[PDB]
Amino acid sequence: SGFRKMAFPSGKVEGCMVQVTCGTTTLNGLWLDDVVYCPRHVICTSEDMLNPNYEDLLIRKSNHNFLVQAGNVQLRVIGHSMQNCVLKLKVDTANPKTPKYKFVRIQPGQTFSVLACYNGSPSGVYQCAMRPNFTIKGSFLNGSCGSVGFNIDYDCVSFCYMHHMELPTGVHAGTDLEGNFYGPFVDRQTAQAAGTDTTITVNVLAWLYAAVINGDRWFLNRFTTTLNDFNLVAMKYNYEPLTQDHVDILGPLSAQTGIAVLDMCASLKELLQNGMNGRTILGSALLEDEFTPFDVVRQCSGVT
Amino acid sequence: SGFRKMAFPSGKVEGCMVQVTCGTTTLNGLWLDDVVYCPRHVICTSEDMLNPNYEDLLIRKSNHNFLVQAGNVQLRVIGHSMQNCVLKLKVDTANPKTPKYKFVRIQPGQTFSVLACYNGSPSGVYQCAMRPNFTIKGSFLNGSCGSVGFNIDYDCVSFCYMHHMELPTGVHAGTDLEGNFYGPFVDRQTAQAAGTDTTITVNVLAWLYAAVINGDRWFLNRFTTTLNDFNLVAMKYNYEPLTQDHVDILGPLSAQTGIAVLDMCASLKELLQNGMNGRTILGSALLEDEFTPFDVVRQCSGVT
Ligand SMILES: Cc1ccncc1NC(=O)C[C@H]1C[C@@H]2C[C@@H]2C1
Ligand SMILES: Cc1ccncc1NC(=O)C[C@H]1C[C@@H]2C[C@@H]2C1
Repeated sequence: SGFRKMAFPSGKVEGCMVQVTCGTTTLNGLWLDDVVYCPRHVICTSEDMLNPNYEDLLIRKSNHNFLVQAGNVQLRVIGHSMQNCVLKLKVDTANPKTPKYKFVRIQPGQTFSVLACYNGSPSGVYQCAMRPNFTIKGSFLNGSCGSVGFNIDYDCVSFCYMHHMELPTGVHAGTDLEGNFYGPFVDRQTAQAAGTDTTITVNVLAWLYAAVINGDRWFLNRFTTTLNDFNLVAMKYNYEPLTQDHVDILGPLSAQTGIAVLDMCASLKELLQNGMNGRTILGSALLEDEFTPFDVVRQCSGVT
Repeated sequence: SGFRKMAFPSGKVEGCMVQVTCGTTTLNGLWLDDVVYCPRHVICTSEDMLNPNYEDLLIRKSNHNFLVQAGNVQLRVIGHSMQNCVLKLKVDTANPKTPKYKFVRIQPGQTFSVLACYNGSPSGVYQCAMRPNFTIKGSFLNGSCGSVGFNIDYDCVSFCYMHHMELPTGVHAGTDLEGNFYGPFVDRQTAQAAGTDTTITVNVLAWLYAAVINGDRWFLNRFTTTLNDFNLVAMKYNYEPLTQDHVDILGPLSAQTGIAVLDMCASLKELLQNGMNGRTILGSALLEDEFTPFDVVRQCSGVT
């Protein structure tokens, strides 16, 4: 009973957080095996950040300029390389707390947990979604760079995000663990505007299924619709187009509740056209889009 | 930038979760030092649960009837006692992962993180608040009993909640770590109705301060009010009465933003009387009450 914005247990990721200092800049690093991963902008000063040439800036840096601290102990840096927008610092010791892990580049609409850190130390954990404009609506202050986004499948941590930037609008930008930014963002102190933040339609539908499962049924109507009819409405309300792929992954939720996917789309259509009328769904007065169909199944079944 | 419903890092609590089985019932236990804490209803069968006499039921249980498993290894039970509604199972081994900890009984309106578990294993972490009717709006399925609520002050874990029940309305009831239930609930399969779930006024004000800090200012008005005037409005909208104590703890937020507490109360008053008019505050279309003034300060400053 009850449905909550739930994050993965953060322990496996806490054991990987370290503090990386280069010159006067301190941010977070992710220590897995004998490698520490961090944003390459750790090598920048405030003047460098305007238009930095990272290859040129990295020439003046040696292994001994990167100070890596795990807890209160210093790690010895025996190598350093730049991969896209991340620096990989080879240390002489494998992290004894290295969990089983993968590096995955997620698609927009996918959710993940963020372990927000400062000075290599965790401050908190929350659940995020890669927005369709490739930004994330996080909670990050100066010093949080290098904090990571992840998912967990039983014992394997899939790292998907590393925090790098705060856009002038207060939304966040970052890379996968190979250093490639999500979206068109560049690691530079230049105004970069975000594109349209559309609603993740499949996630809203998954959350309407979670609501039916947990007792909130007022929004269920006597109507049905078609993919094409629904999508005309979704385009009007800046909702992502729904595909047969999205319908397919909603199948187990559709089967559990006995509510066909297209019927739920018609409920969503009326919710878009008429609003909530001062009512709530799962304690929210708006349509929640940061639960994937997989998150709903996991939470509603108790996967550990 | 950005404000999120953030939970504490869960690692220190994950290292304490174990599985407790008694007869055919399996739930979660909290292993701290050489003691495992769990709900006493682990000794009940489905027939016992209607009107259980726990003292009588515990007479038929010996140390060897309580199966405690931490990971894949079995803990030896050398003692067992009942304290209010929790069982304390003395084991022969201190938990090597025991963090620094305290047991605290929280007041309504206070927030905490829940590490939801099944079979001694973590499934996820979310942020909760002890409602003014002493229930929590969690996300718990059968097998989640024994999951705990906690806060963290640097390295010390303050355990405040242990999950015991799901009321017939889908809201949750439980105890502090001394086994005393929050509210009037009893650990029995009897319909127990909850009282009025009032809104935590001080928390809503703290969240309006978080919104001003993060850029959402549309709700700021040209008005002020008094404690007595505000409270007449708060009573009408089932909001908890605001006291000078609540005003005092909002002081650092009032000082940071330069917005007097009574001015913010007048903004809240107009929000209650006029609604949001289809607008949002920190991505919410309703007034969020599960951030304490302390949570806002912590998040907005980056406390780790
Ligand atoms: C100030 C802050 C708050 C939260 N998250 C991140 C930041 N930092 C930045 O955005 C700095 C950017 C500019 C320079 C190339 C690097 C990234
Ligand atoms: C079924 C479920 C789901 C989520 N959280 C808890 C539960 N379990 C119960 O409520 C059983 C109660 C009755 C018996 C005396 C014990 C507590």
